[PDB]
Amino acid sequence: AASLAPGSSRVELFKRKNSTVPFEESNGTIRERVVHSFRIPTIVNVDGVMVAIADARYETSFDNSFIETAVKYSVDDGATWNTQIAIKNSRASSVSRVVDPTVIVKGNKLYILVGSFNKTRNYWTQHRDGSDWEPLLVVGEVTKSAANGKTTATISWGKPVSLKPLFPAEFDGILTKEFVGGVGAAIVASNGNLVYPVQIADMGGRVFTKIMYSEDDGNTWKFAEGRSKFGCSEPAVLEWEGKLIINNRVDYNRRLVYESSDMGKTWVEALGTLSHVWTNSPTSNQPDCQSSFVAVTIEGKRVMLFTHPLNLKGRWMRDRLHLWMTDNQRIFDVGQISIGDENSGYSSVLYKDDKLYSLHEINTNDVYSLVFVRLIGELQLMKSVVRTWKEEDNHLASICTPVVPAACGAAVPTAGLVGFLSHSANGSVWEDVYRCVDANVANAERVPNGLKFNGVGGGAVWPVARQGQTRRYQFANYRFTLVATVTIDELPKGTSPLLGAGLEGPGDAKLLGLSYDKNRQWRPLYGAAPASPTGSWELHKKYHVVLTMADRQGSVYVDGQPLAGSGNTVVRGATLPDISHFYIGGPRSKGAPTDSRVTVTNVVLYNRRLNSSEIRTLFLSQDMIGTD
Repeated sequence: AASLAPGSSRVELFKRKNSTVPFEESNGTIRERVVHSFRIPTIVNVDGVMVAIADARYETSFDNSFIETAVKYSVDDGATWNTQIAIKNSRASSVSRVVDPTVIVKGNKLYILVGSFNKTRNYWTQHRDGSDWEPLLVVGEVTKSAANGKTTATISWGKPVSLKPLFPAEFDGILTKEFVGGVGAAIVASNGNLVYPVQIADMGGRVFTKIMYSEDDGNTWKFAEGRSKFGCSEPAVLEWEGKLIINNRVDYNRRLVYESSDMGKTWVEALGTLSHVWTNSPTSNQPDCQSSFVAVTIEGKRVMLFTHPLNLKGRWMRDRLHLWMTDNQRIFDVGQISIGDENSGYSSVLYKDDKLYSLHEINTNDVYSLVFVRLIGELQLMKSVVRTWKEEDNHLASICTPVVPAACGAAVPTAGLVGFLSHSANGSVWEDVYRCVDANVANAERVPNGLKFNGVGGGAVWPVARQGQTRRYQFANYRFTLVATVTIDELPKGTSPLLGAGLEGPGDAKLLGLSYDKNRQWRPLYGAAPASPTGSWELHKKYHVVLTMADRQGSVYVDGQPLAGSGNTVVRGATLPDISHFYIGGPRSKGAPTDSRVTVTNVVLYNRRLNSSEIRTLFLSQDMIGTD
């Protein structure tokens, strides 16, 4: 998709300088007050009622202006809305405010956490101290009933409650100052635990993330021990296969993502899955932006939805808002869910009653409306690819392999399976069997399950970092397993590459690789180390080949058995390498002319090191895993 998928559309639900909200005077009276901007959208579903939550920024769009939490709800799928003002500010100054609503749904309830300010004019993290501030919790109770054939719903907003006396004065010996929810929608954990991602600003003004979670339903709260690197802000959270996944906003760099198996107590970065995949702009050096992050079950499959402005225009413009789906392996772009080049911003997404929606910002001359969008196109597009994965997976999980001599032996494992170049191959493109990352081929000709490479400047360029702004195979730099079948057609002139991972920047350096020489021998390249000859292939014989990288250690495989110098290092120092792509054959443009005569079929890719028992299996099954 280039822009908002046809069959999908929107209305301005919170119109700048237009939509009054019921403002409540000091003395209880209610007055329809105009609102300059509305910002910070969050749309969730409570018991069949759609709840939309935003900052009502009365006077100006400035983060530090007169604000209160506004709520619009609907029992007819956004067909009509009720408008409330859910959280009042302290009314202490011209600038008193309640900001940054963060949301947890549980049954008929809403838990909203907002920072609360009295007098300060500047950004909260720059505050001399945390004296102006209070973190308020407020519980929204939704009641459903029915009139004369109409469904009616109302919503009590409870009294706010400062969480302040539970803010530890120091974190591991770092004096805390103030904290706020991470903005947008949060989650209920598996054990029915209330789980906020918070953002914490220390006395020094530096910024980092955490998990605040309650066991007893908002009642009391505890801060989990684990945290992020500084520079993380506006974190979003979703529970996934045991762990929490914390997707952070990171100003002027890429989006760090952490996994926590132990309910926040200790965090590890999702190097081999999602971390660093998303950033703030093409150049990664512009301010970031908020992102929604939630678990939905599409077609029966458990997946993850992410929203984020490509923000080309740079700085705080946040144009081109995209939607993404991932099942923690394949990351799929579902195109753009805003209109034209327009300036979007903060966003939220909702899949309820098998319809798909987003609430999100549109800004024009720093004036802000929330658009309400029906993504009916985006959804079928989604439901489609789910099936591909669903069935492409189920297809390989019910296949019969030869009883390893020690009716079927071992399963062909799909746990971690990411990429697949099999049959479907087109003009200059080896099509992804999972539809996420494509390949760009030269000098090819089709065979059952592959492509035969014949000519000058010809080979498959399966981009990894060379994907641009969104680095979907980033994970590779920490661990991966690349697989391929090969028939070798003609003896090389001297040496000519085949299967491996190329790096970025100067020259033409490689992480890991297996070239081949004119003596019928194997050329395992292990980083910049000399690839000394070994083994003996033969022209036109079918050959399985496996590349595993984990913990910087690498091995090459020719038919189950590893190659000379297996157990080598491929990167030095604590630095993560910058794998450009993967190479099938000999593609190039800078410098040397590669001319490779191989037939390469059924190329796999996992986000981890496949094991002894798995490598042995896949090796014996390479005709039972193809497609037509």
